Amino acid sequence: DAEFRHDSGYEVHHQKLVFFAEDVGSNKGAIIGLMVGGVVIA
Amino acid sequence: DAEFRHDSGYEVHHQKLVFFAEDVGSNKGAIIGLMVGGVVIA
Amino acid sequence: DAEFRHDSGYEVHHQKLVFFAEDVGSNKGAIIGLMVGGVVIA
Amino acid sequence: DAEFRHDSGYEVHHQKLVFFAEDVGSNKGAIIGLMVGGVVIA
Amino acid sequence: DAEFRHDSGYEVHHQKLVFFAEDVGSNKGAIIGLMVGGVVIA
Amino acid sequence: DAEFRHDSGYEVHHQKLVFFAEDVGSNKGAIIGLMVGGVVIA
Amino acid sequence: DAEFRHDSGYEVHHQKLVFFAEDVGSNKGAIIGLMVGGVVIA
Amino acid sequence: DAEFRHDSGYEVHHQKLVFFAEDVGSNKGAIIGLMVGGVVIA
Repeated sequence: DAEFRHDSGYEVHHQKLVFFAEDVGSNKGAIIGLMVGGVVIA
Repeated sequence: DAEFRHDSGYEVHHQKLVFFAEDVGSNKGAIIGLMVGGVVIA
Repeated sequence: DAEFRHDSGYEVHHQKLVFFAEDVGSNKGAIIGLMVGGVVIA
Repeated sequence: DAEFRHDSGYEVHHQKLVFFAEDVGSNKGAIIGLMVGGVVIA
Repeated sequence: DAEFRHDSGYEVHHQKLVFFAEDVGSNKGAIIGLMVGGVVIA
Repeated sequence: DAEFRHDSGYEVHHQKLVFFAEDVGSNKGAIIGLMVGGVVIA
Repeated sequence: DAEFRHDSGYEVHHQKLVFFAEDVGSNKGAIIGLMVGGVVIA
Repeated sequence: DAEFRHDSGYEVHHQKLVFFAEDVGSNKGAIIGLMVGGVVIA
């Protein structure tokens, strides 16, 4: 099972132009909690 | 199982232009908590 | 299992132009807590 | 298991131009706590 | 706006018994990628 | 805005018993990537 | 804005018993990459 | 803004018993990379 296989990159030609404004994806006054695995117990 | 295999990089030609503004992805007044594995117990 | 294999870097030609503004990804007045493994216990 | 193998660096030709502004990724008035392994216990 | 306020801790009496087996929340052969904020650009 | 305020710790009485087995939250053969803020650019 | 204020520690009485086994949160054969802020650029 | 204020330590009475096994949070055969701020550039 390939399980998510792109297998697509032959003869690739492209170009991109990107202009971003202030605070595009910034975080202010934000609280982020992230936990993976482990044991908290209280 | 390849498990997420790109396998796509033959004859690749491209160019990019990127312009960023202030605070694109910066963090101010933000609290971030991150824990992976381990034991906290109180 | 390759487990996340890029395997894509043949005949690669590219160029990039990057312009960054102030505070692109900087942190001010921010509190970051990070812990991996270990035991805290109170 | 390769476990995160790039295996992609044949015939590589590229060039980059980077311009950075003040405080691109600097930290001011920021408190960072980092601990890996070990035992804190109070 | 309280925004997620517990406000509930008056006259609290309780006790807990916890028994854990091996590999309760451990990670083996696992790849974890985590990124908050910032700019990757390729 | 309190923004996540516990405000609950009056007359608190409790006790806990915790028994842990091997590899409760340990990591073996694991690759963890973590980045907060900053600029990678290739 | 209190921004994560516990404000709960009046008349606190408690006791804990903790028993840990081998490799509770230890790391073997593990690769951990951690970067906060700064500029890598290749 | 208090920004993470405990403000909870009045009339505190407690006791703890901790027993640890071998390799509780030790690291063997592990590679840890940590960088905060600064400029790497290649």
